Amino acid sequence: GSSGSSGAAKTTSECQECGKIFRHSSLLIEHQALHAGESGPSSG
Ligand SMILES: [Zn+2]
Repeated sequence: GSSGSSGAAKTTSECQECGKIFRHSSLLIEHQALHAGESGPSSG
């Protein structure tokens, strides 16, 4: 549960929607697409 929300002590392309770290943005770009559909938990 929201464990280690940092990665490897360095700015990475981690999905803030779920929390999946991706080497290069690209990887995350294709991953995010999967999300496109459901409604995210509006936090504010
Ligand atoms: Zn995601």
